[PDB]
Amino acid sequence: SEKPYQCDFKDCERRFSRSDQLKRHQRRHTGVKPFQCKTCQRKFSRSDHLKTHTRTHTGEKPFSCRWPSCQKKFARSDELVRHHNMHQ
DNA sequence: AGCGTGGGCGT
DNA sequence: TACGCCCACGC
Ligand SMILES: [Zn+2]
Ligand SMILES: [Zn+2]
Ligand SMILES: [Zn+2]
Repeated sequence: SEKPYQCDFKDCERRFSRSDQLKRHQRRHTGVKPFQCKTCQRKFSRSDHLKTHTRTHTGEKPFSCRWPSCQKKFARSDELVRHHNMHQ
């Protein structure tokens, strides 16, 4: 695995396989937040994170617990992972 | 718990 | 370039 896209910001040595991945990373250095919620006007570094953020406004929870008799559901897959882990 | 926000990665 | 995921830490 070769990673030709290197970060040159001070004290950073991160490198990446893709240019969009590098550019995404560099936003953590610059504080740039190109993506704005049209509901609450909060701004975000990443479009995918804006997308899941917007679910906060609708209560959309596409990830349902599969445990018998459990009615819990979640906005994000990782919430469901943590929840299923908890059921054990 | 709910979700911000890095990491990774596919298409 | 765009769109979209899963992983998983931390508050
Ligand atoms: Zn960097
Ligand atoms: Zn919002
Ligand atoms: Zn459950």
